[PDB]
Amino acid sequence: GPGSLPHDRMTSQEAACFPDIISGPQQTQKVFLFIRNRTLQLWLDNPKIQLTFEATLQQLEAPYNSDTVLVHRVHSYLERHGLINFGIY
Repeated sequence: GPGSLPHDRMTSQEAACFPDIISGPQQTQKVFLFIRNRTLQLWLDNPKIQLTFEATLQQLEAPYNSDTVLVHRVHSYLERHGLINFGIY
């Protein structure tokens, strides 16, 4: 339901892949959440073509585009778990 993937809280599936983030300072949790939310919004605005890591990074404003390792992790997590890029190859 509405609680499953809220904009303002990390989930347990995310916790398994980001234990360092969910355990850590709140402001870095907010960075994670912004990246996740924007990546999903980019995908769902155009779910008929592949959303790549590079395209995501180019569409994130500063300062979110600065931590390229974190953006890559979020994008990889979302794609590997099927939340982006289903059916578009």
